[PDB]
Amino acid sequence: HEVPSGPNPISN
Repeated sequence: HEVPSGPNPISN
């Protein structure tokens, strides 16, 4: 996971 702020990268 890079930085799409979706598939629990950091935004989770």
